[PDB]
Amino acid sequence: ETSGWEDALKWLRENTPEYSTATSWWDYGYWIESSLLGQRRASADGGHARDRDHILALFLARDGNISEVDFESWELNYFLVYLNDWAKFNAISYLGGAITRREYNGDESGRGAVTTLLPLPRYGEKYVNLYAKVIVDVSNSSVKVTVGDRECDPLMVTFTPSGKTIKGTGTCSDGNAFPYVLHLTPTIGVLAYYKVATANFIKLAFGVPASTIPGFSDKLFSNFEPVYESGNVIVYRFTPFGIYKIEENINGTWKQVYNLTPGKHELKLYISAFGRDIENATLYIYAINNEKIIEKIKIAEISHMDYLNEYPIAVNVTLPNATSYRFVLVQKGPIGVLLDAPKVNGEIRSPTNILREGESGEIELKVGVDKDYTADLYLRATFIYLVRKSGKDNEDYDAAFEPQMDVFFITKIGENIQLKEGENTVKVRAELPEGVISSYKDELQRKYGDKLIIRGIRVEPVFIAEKEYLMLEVSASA
Ligand SMILES: [Ca+2]
Ligand SMILES: [Cl-]
Repeated sequence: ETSGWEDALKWLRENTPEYSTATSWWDYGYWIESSLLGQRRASADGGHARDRDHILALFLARDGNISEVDFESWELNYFLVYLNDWAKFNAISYLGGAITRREYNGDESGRGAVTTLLPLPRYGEKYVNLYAKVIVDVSNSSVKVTVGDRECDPLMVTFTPSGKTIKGTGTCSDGNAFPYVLHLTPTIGVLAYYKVATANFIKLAFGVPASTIPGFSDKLFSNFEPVYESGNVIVYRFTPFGIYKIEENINGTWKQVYNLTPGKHELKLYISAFGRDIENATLYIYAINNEKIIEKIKIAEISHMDYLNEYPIAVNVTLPNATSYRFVLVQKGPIGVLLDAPKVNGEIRSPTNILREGESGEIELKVGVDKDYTADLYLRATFIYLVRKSGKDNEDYDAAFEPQMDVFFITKIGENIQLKEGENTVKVRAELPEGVISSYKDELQRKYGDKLIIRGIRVEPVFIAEKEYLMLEVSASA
């Protein structure tokens, strides 16, 4: 009765490191594996809690700059998008701050609600969502959309692979406004309210490069790589740093290549920085033979790169033989996966509020890692809160609540810790400055007044080491 969930999960356990981390909207991943099939491997296996629900939605429901959520700060490795989640997209869009309370579920007089997303499987020259009484007739190359009795005209219709784009009028024969966009693809079509027409979930789930920002869509598919799919579940491998385009100099002309051949090359690299800046990193190409690294070639050094304003990197490299090449970036990032409830002064605590403001104590942690790391250890705070961007107040149905995620390190309490592959134990003395939390919570209140709504304050322990990020792997060619 599974929608591919067991095939996908059961695939992850057999194809990813023992201490990987995955997420799914509303934790279907964890719930399927734990509650339905019985399982545990760490105090956590993915993201949880109502504050991540907000940030997960912010990513799924939005597009462009404001959707570049910092998944790396969660040491995220895999993302499982579930097609069926289209049915909940109204809530997802609401938590993600895309739509207002009214468009979410109507006002006091039951009017206004909208249908953010609606999938239209094919039928043959016709696309139709039986359950919603919607029919899309293209045959003749004009596109006729029937919604119930009415006849409605999109604000726009798109074809993919095609890329064609008819410009509708966004109105119904009812005379009413139909602010919807229709994306059509060989196997399915999707009708989407305008506020979520370019939604990343559409990009991941239904294969529609939907982006109101040039380049974004290419970059995003370099940060989220599909590695497996079953039914309505596609498992993507995240990476806050990837390469969406490799240009090679062929006769003083830059052309796009899709694999490299042994030998010297004059290249141009296009990196996508998803969620966080590139900070003092080193890039390498790893010649790979029989899935065996046979050489590590440093190719460049980026001191910094804006995550909302990348740029191409120039690089000349001589490459050995091997079957494939791996562009890797290495820089400071989070590592480790608590395997038990952290203890403080002997007692058990929450791995998300390890210490209270002002309180000090002896912290103990069982830490698992898939590689040998030398890391520092900090107490990092993470504020997740909403900021009402419309409406007279929080109850006004005009209200839409834009979710934010602020993360700052408070104090280093670890130092050159030699974490070795497998399980580890780390006892350390720590103290959380007096005021650090209330201080920030006051600065937020000062910036946003009543438009604010704290959803979750976290104070957790994080091991930061130099870690390798796989940006892209190409193949050796003739
Ligand atoms: Ca970016
Ligand atoms: Cl972080």
